[PDB]
Amino acid sequence: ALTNAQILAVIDSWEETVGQFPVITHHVPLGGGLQGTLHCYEIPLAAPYGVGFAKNGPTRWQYKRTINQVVHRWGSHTVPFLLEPDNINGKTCTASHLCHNTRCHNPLHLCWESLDDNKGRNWCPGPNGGCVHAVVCLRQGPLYGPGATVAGPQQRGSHFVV
Amino acid sequence: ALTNAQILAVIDSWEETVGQFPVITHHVPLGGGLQGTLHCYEIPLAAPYGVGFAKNGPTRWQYKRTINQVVHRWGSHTVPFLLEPDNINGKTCTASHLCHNTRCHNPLHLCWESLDDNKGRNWCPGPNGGCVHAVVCLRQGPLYGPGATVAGPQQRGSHFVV
DNA sequence: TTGACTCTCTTAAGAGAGTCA
DNA sequence: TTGACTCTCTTAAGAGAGTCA
Ligand code: NA
Ligand code: NA
Ligand SMILES: [Zn+2]
Ligand SMILES: [Zn+2]
Ligand SMILES: [Zn+2]
Ligand SMILES: [Zn+2]
Repeated sequence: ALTNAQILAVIDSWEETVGQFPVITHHVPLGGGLQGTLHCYEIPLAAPYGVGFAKNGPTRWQYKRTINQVVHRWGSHTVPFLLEPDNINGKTCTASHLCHNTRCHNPLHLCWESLDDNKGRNWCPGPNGGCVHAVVCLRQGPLYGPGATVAGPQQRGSHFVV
Repeated sequence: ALTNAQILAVIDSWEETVGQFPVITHHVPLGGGLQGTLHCYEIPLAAPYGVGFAKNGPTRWQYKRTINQVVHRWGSHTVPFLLEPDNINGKTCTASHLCHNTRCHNPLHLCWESLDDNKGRNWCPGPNGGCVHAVVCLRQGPLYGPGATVAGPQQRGSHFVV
């Protein structure tokens, strides 16, 4: 198995490569009607992506390194967290985009949490709109708002009470 | 079936049957430290479920009626909304449990909205904690809270900015 | 050892349809 | 006609692994 020193070297090589990804400035809602700026380090749309990187799905990538003749491969956003626990409360930890930008690999835009916690950030009001996440959101979730409900609760007769 | 009269008759028979489901009182967080009470009309755990109802998955059911000598069948929570548009902004409309209780078939606890709006209610602070849903939530979402994030955003070197 | 492709799987909110009796 | 089972699919946040040169 890899030593913790070998893992750190993988993280370091990953950071050096992602650091050369195009850095894109995005203006984003923070909640409370305020706007902020995030700087995303975006993997390219098509090959080549960068040393060690390959696309396994439309918006999925993996990072691969060969150490002492053994090929090791990780989800491309999981590498910052290789020295962290991989589960919590019986749930698998997942890479969670605080910037909600899947191509971004900026580790300052990622956290490591259950898939439920991950998903829920899509609807968060944001760091200036009432976010209660202990690891605070960087922006208002893209799906926050009143929604677009087509039909509300209703009955034709009188069989029901709320 | 095809005619509006036939659809109204389906809705009316569905309501009469669901109206005979056991009524279970559930005390629920509303947000803001307040508590409320909902009356869920719960489909039984095992057969028989009620006239027209059958279980197609651990927590999935369907409602079936014979009209024009043919069998018509729907997801068991979709029946209240058979006269509504079945899509919005090009997204499929789905039955959304405001009570977050899958066995409940109380139409006063259901709305009809995109799967994204549906999911997002799991994290809503609730009607007394800041819900902004235009069709208002009945309770705080079961997954609302600080989360259990294992690791936050971090870098080893100096390649990244937020 | 490396790049650029290929394939299927997980989760938890939701669906459609077939086989029998 | 009605009941009680069986199966796979959709979505959008996420994953693991094989083949070839
Ligand atoms: Na996410
Ligand atoms: Na729901
Ligand atoms: Zn980013
Ligand atoms: Zn948040
Ligand atoms: Zn209910
Ligand atoms: Zn709400």
